[PDB]
Amino acid sequence: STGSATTTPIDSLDDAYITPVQIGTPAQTLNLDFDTGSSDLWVFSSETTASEVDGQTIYTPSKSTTAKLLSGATWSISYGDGSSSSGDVYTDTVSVGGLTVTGQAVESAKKVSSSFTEDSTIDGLLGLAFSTLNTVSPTQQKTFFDNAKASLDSPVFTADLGYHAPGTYNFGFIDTTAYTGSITYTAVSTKQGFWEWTSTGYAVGSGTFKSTSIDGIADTGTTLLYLPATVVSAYWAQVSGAKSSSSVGGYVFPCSATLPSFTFGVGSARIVIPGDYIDFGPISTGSSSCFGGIQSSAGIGINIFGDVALKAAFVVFNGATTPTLGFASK
Repeated sequence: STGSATTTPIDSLDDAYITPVQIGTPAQTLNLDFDTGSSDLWVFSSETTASEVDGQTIYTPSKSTTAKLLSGATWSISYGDGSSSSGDVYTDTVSVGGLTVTGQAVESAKKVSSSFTEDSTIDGLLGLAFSTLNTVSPTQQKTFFDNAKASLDSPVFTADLGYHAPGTYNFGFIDTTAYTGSITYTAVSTKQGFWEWTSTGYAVGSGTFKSTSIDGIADTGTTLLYLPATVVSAYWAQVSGAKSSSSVGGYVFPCSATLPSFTFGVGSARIVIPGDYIDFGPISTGSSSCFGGIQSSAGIGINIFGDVALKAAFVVFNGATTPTLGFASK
């Protein structure tokens, strides 16, 4: 089997991407944030605290003929940005882009933190990291991908995120028309439950490539590119007037600037992030200070190749017995 679904930016800044997901019978379509940095499929639901729902589409398991309470199971998750959610668990039929899994754990939110409530466009998350991170207790549950894997033509999914435009998540096949040149594959460590890999270095604008190992995670659920402070300082030093602002919470730059590109290494290959991808616009409406899309990972504890980096590439998440990551230009 295979599946193919379009993923769409939630706003003009590509803060996140939503992908329609069919849950239950008859289908209830929710727009989920596919997140390769976590491993829970959770949804706004008929059980969600009413005051914590503000425009989201909800899953109502009582209206699904295939829903079954997973008795005794609870979940609770906290994300790197400080947001969180928790609740109980049903199993139900879940389909993404024509690919159907029966018996998928669908985690129903009883509580969500304010950042979720305030984002009316995201109806939940679909985790695509390794199932060892799944938070369901006392019986850990598998991700949608893990459940689908054995039925897929090839044990892979791909992320092809657009810049200010829709893109695609494919399951079970590599669309050889969706990228240019070759795909370069690189080793993954699953020791922390993430798609963790080592970049071979970086360049700023037209500058020389610095060969240096940068361990980080491929994370579709994180907006920005978080790298070591040395790397990030070298980037922003090439933008006149750019500075790190403790008050704002990172590097800002004059909105009048033209941003240089940023290149990262994948083995001997190079992925170029255009400067425009690094612009996240005014810090507040009408401000001439703009927020940078490359930020320091210091105090996160991990480097994160988020959407800013991934949307510059066609990315293969290879879930074969020995997992790997592939990157191509597009």
